[PDB]
Amino acid sequence: KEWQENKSWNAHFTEHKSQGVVVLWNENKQQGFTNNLKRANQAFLPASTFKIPNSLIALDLGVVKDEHQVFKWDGQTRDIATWNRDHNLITAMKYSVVPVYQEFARQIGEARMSKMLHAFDYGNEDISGNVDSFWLDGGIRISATEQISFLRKLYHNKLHVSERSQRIVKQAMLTEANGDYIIRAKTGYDTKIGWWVGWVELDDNVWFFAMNMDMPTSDGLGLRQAITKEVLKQEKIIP
Amino acid sequence: KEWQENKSWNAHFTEHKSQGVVVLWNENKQQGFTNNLKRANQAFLPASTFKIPNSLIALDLGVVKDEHQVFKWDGQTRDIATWNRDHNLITAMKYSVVPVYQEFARQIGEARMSKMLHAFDYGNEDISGNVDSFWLDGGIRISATEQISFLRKLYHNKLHVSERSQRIVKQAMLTEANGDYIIRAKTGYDTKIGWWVGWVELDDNVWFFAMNMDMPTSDGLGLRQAITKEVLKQEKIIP
Ligand SMILES: *C(=O)N1C[C@H](NOS(=O)(=O)O)CC[C@H]1C(=O)NOCCN
Ligand SMILES: *C(=O)N1C[C@H](NOS(=O)(=O)O)CC[C@H]1C(=O)NOCCN
Ligand SMILES: [Cl-]
Ligand SMILES: [Cl-]
Ligand SMILES: [Cl-]
Repeated sequence: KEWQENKSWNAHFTEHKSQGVVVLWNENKQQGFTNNLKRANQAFLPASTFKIPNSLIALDLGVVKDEHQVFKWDGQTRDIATWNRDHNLITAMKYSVVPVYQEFARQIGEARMSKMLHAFDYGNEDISGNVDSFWLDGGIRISATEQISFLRKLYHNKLHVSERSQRIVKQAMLTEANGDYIIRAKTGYDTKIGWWVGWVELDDNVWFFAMNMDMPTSDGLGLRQAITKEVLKQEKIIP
Repeated sequence: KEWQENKSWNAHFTEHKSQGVVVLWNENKQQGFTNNLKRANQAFLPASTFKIPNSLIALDLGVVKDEHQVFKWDGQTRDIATWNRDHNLITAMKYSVVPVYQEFARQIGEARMSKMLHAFDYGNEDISGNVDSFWLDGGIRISATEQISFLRKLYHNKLHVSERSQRIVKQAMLTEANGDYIIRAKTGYDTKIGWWVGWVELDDNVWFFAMNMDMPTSDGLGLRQAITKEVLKQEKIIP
């Protein structure tokens, strides 16, 4: 009753010839829902979804002074045009500019990064690999339910960082807002798995979500949000 | 070249046999634009846009502890259905719930309300009339350009309240968010005059805006955003 399985959601993966898990948390009702209880606990590389805790650490250690501080383009031309320009934290999260956050990581350092993830209870708290790439190709792993447990602490300012830090990152996670709802979320792609994790704010409740799916090619990345919104629409969380 | 008149925007008021003013401020270029220099500097009752400074003062004085504190419906049935329910700061601003804010004002009190509005350099800084209604039927007045100045201070956290108070109110002002822009803004109506004030966040710039227009009946209230958005589209600030 605290966790329920709804296999009817699998049709949202089936219709797109894909496979994955959607995990929802109803905060008011303290209830979880997923299409696959097993895969909901499978831990994967966080990839770009690691920008949430990475932002928190860089803000709270003073590696990032605020959301307007500019991090200049390094002049290296990269495959994603939006990366080859100056960014602040907000645009850095919106375009998921990895090189910005790799520099963040180097400045944090191994010891403090590892110490902070333990304080966050984040995933398997393993940073083996390059200090500036372990969340792309090192030891760190996190499941969808783990993502939800981390996002809920952030929502309630219960992470061991300043309230200011936590508010700035939730500001930067802002994806969508209209008269019906607000989504604060972050996507990720590790070359094999696609992530979308965040929450949907409503007038009188909040719905946490975390999804991942098999992503053999970059062409289907749009599906991360499509399949999630189909689920939220089936559950009358969004119109 | 600080302020410039663009009378073409009058076509957007003319198109709806209406009259009023749009004022824009290009933050990067420190340059302002309006269709009506005279009306840009004319002072009106702020009405519900006063929820912005009221929220700031309520938070900073501790009348409001955070954005989730609930203010229960007093049971008085009022003409706007969304008012007859419990609200927190986010929903009270979203639904422009005056009784919530009149209670704020009553708890703030005349002496502190006056001192804070003076600290904010807000309008004519005159709170003559009922402490819980002076912004609707009292002696307080503010111009569109004065609105811009106030909002620019809030954006830059330069008001004489805490950084946290300013951040919470900008969160409460969140009106729209998509991949192209964010609008944080507040509407208002005093039964003769309609207001829309706020700003449009872009990747690399912010456009402040304050508009008002003659509002003989409530039926044209959506023109506040419609006419503003026509201007922003014309200036290519939004698609
Ligand atoms: C993080 O997951 N990133 C950065 C960027 N984010 O795109 S998103 O999936 O829309 O958030 C692109 C994908 C990924 C990478 O850094 N890419 O390197 C390996 C994954 N393709
Ligand atoms: C403030 O301007 N208000 C409160 C409420 N907000 O609607 S909005 O204009 O869409 O922000 C209704 C309109 C207005 C009134 O209070 N209306 O009566 C005027 C005297 N209170
Ligand atoms: Cl990253
Ligand atoms: Cl926000
Ligand atoms: Cl009000």
